[PDB]
Amino acid sequence: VDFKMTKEGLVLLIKDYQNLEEVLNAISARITQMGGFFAKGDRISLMIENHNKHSQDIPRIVSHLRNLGLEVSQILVGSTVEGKENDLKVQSRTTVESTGKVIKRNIRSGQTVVHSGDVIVFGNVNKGAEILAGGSVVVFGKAQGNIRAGLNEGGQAVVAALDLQTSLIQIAGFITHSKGEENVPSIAHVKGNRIVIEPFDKVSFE
Amino acid sequence: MVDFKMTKEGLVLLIKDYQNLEEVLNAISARITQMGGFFAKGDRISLMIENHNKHSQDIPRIVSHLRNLGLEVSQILVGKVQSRTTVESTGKVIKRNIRSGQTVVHSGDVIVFGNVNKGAEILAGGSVVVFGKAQGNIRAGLNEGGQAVVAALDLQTSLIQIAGFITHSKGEENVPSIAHVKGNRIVIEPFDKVSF
Repeated sequence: VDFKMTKEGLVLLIKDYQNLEEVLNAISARITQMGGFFAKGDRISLMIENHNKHSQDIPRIVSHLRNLGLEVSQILVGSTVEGKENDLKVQSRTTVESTGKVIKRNIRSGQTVVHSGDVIVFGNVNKGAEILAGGSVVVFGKAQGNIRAGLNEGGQAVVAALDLQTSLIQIAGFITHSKGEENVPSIAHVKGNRIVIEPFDKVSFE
Repeated sequence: MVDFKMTKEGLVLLIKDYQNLEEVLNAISARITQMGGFFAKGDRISLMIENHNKHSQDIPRIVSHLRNLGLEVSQILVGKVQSRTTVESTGKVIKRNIRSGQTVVHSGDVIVFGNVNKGAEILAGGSVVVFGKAQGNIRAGLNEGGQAVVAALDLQTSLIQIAGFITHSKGEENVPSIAHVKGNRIVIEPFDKVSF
């Protein structure tokens, strides 16, 4: 873990790791070393080596950063140059919205909501939108686009909406493209050993 | 001001009237200390607050302070004992119905994938979402404040409190509604026309 000043602005670089607990503590130690340099709303870009192996840790790293006063503006996929780590090779990026546990608006196409806890959206999640939540996700409206929950909580997390028309729903290590009935509040949860979707009135967890 | 007592109801933490919660929590911490190793981490106790109607919105923090100290509140006694309710010791996400005489107490948001029956109550430091029919009494924002919200698939509650505000009005039958603080009162509007 280390901060790099680049052409992309300030970037928190996290090298391939095995213990998330150490990364977070490294981030904290790294921040503390600056002696209160960051301002109330400062934004940073985030880059994790071997991202694919750590994608489910995104919500907790982004939240840990928020709990420290830093807003993650984008997630960068790429790597650093050998003898000039302040120069980045960005093969991909994704914007992150600055939101909290409760979102009182629509999550538009292109936007990505992140949170290590349960996310509650009082509005709709459009087709090109996405949610990465460590916990459960409830959209009090129409849910389209992708919703990935249980990224750090586990298979007990759930995904519900007043109209579960998602292109994809992930819950821990399970995925599915199935959708709920037209205008029928439904809940996507891990039952048996797959993600089952059933109306709110006929749900049966465990 | 604060003392434990063994009764036929089992261990009961008695909280005598107070003007400052911070003082109370400080007293519970000190009392816990006095009891020596009398208590085990799992230990469950009943809670009774004197002028209860005046400290209602403090339950989440008292219950939380006791929990963080190793004591689990199993029921809240009113009054010897006028009324009572079983505290549904659970998690942020409830996957069952909140039955009559049962009370859910949480410091943050509460999400119920079930219903909140008539004699049921929910004390939430944050927002409340009931993915089903909500009938009991829902008290939200007890910690976070006025920006907290209360929502249900069928908002037919006897009472709804949000921070210092209250209201007895309900939402249209079988219409996902949201109660929030707008203007300076609690407003209830369907999901498709909410304006925060």
